[PDB]
Amino acid sequence: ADDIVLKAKNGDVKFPHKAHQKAVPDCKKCHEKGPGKIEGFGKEMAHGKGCKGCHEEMKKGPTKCGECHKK
Ligand code: HEC
Ligand code: HEC
Ligand code: HEC
Repeated sequence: ADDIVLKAKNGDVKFPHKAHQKAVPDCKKCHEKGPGKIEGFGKEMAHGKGCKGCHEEMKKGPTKCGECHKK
């Protein structure tokens, strides 16, 4: 519903999808062409190239934990 809560054992993550729906070439960057559950999105993938990794390269976004993780 615009905001996708990623229940975490170490603080939840408030990620605005409807918001992230843009700022991307033409979507299909994360999904890889196809909606639905993104494979077995693991905790490693998050910090990988499917959450942070992006920003790390996108040069846009927060990389801090408190930025992603919040109580
Ligand atoms: C920045 C990466 C990214 C982009 C770009 C993106 N999404 Fe998502 N999308 C996600 C993530 C992360 C989830 C949550 C997957 C999970 O939690 O299992 C998700 C979940 C979804 C879901 C599952 C239910 C829901 O409503 O969230 C749908 C449907 C979806 N995306 C559609 C799209 C479509 C269609 C596009 C563009 C054509 C798009 N998304 C663009 C990251 C992205
Ligand atoms: C395709 C690369 C990409 C991926 C993957 C991606 N994002 Fe972003 N992120 C961006 C872009 C682009 C912006 C810039 C948004 C702006 O300009 O306001 C951004 C900005 C943000 C911001 C700052 C704006 C805000 O809403 O507070 C947060 C927080 C954020 N991302 C969290 C996440 C989280 C959490 C995930 C993983 C579920 C994620 N992002 C996955 C591209 C990505
Ligand atoms: C760009 C957003 C983002 C940033 C920055 C980030 N994380 Fe994460 N982290 C996530 C997401 C998303 C998950 C998975 C949550 C889910 O989907 O259940 C996660 C999961 C985790 C998990 C495992 C989840 C569990 O099962 O408890 C740990 C540990 C973790 N993060 C530690 C950190 C630490 C430490 C930092 C800072 C040094 C950090 N994270 C910063 C997005 C981020």
